Amino acid sequence: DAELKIFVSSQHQPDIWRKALDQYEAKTPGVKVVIETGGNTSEMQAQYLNTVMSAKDSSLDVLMLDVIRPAQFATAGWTSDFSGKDLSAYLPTYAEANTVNGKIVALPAFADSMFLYYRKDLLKYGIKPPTTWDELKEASKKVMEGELQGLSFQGKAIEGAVCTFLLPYWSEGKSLVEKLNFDNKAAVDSLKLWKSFVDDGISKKNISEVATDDTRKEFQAGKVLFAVNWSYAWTHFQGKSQVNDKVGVARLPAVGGEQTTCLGGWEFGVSAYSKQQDEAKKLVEYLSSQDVSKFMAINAALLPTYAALYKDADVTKTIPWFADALPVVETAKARPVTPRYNEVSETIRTTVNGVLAGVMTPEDGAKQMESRLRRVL
Repeated sequence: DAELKIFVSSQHQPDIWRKALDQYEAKTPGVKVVIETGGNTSEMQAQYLNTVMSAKDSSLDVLMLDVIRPAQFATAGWTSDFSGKDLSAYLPTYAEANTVNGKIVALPAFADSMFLYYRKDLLKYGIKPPTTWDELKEASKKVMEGELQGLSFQGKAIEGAVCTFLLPYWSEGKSLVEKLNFDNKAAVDSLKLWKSFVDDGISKKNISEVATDDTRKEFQAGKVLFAVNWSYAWTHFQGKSQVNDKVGVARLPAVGGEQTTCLGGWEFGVSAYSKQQDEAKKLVEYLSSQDVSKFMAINAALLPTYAALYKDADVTKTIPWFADALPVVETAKARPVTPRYNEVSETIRTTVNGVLAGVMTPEDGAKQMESRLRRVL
């Protein structure tokens, strides 16, 4: 007999998770689940977990958490581990994303990744989707000379700029955190690459001002040939928008390197202060099961955490473009898994934005980034 309280904020479709929870209660007699959205305002919801975990409040059982937080929350004492848990059935970088001190400390809820959205219509010039940044530059040169921004990416000092820095870093096969493993040449080459788009006229002069939804709105307005963005953008582009039926979805370019993207989306954890550990873990196992991932794809348009569901006929009938998402999500890489992710993110995004704004050079940016990451790690 358990009453389980689960934290799902108002921006994560708690209304659709509620339908999955109703199916769980109908076959799990004696378990009631109640959704806590975190308070009446957006700010209250964003401060909810810090409030009840700092108080060691034992009433919360299950929590949705960002894929960047597993290590921070486990190290803070906020989350329980799932002893002996196998994450091999999920998309491949979930095991790495959720293993902290050799323990599984969260389970996947729904996936996300960056995609290279592109104007399929303009590629008119006989160009196949670019597989390298040099191909993307050549492609942008051909389309722009023929006809409009070549490439929109996030240069504001936000989490998206960390993801931006890491795409060329990962493409060279480098991992920034394994403990800090800083490759100066790869870090300088990443910063120079993003700045080269501005210098070569492929990206606008003020890309340092571009947040995730600025890319989305500008591509949607027909002003962008190539756009880096996440899964939520597609429905905007195909909605009531000036790019209906002119949007392709591809893997992000490589630098002789590898085509990579970022592992995004959200996960579930169990509160370390829950008095109902076993029942809370069983609920998380259900919410992270393939049949629930499938339900959430069909009913909330959330990208599944199992590769097989991108080929499932019921999913692709409901959301055809998920077939085109699969080859991109299979290239995902995990952002640094560290309890000091906040400081690692702040240092990287500050450096990326400062180089793109023209406030510092790539070389001094790598210098500043290595110095600050060494203090944190």
